[PDB]
Amino acid sequence: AQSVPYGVSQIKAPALHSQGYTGSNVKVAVIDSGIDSSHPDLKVAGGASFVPSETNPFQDNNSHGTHVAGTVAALDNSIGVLGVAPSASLYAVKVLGADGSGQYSWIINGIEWAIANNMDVINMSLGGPSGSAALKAAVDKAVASGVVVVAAAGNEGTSGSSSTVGYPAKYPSVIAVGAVDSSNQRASFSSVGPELDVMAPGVSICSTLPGNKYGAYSGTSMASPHVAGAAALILSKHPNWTNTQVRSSLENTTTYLGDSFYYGKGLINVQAAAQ
Ligand SMILES: [Ca+2]
Ligand SMILES: [Ca+2]
Repeated sequence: AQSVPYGVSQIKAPALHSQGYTGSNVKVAVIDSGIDSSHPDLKVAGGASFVPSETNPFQDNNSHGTHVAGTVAALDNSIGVLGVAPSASLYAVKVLGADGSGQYSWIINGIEWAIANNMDVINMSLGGPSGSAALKAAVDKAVASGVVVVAAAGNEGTSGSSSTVGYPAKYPSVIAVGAVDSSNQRASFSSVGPELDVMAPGVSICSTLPGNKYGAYSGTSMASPHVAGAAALILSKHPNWTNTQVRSSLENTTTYLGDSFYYGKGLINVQAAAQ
């Protein structure tokens, strides 16, 4: 029996699935710790690894990558869970090792690979407190080339009156995603700031884990894939839409929750976004 995680229903993806919009032929790159391609509920189309000591991108020694992937595209079948865009062409771009960290050059190299291989959407459930001219250059190049770039806002919470949104989420070209729970309330760990763009479910998110398992995790990392998948559904319905049109639609059809410093434009509604 297959279970639909609350987050998928909360952003109204199932509505599009029933109309036949499930993200087919849309290439999504999960820049992360790799994806367990042997998972029964996932179908990885390709990828690459830029982690010198972990050359197989289809082997996830952390579990973060596979979990994020499950939210983006777990298969619509009779087992496990259901992704936001279950027909999406999932790519494993391994830039984080078994411990969950990665050097910025590995991350950047992964972004470059994604651009060169024409990914339609890039998901980055990662980030740090500092940026680099090289980091900004890679994400800005992606967008100029028509790629939709989504990134977790961070899990720094509030801090006086200043932004805690991390990089690359902080760059204007990158969509920054914070997390809310099932009640649409902001998760205390969610980063805040004028850079926040939109919110998506990010608490107790059930998804795939390596070794044919399932578990729930909480983090803006779990929030991000919901919007990456959202963009993919919009593109399956509107293949001619550019990345800036896909973003404006997601940003302009949100359910307003409080102040934008904390909730950005609000929770995404993929049904309304897809028009
Ligand atoms: Ca499934
Ligand atoms: Ca941004």
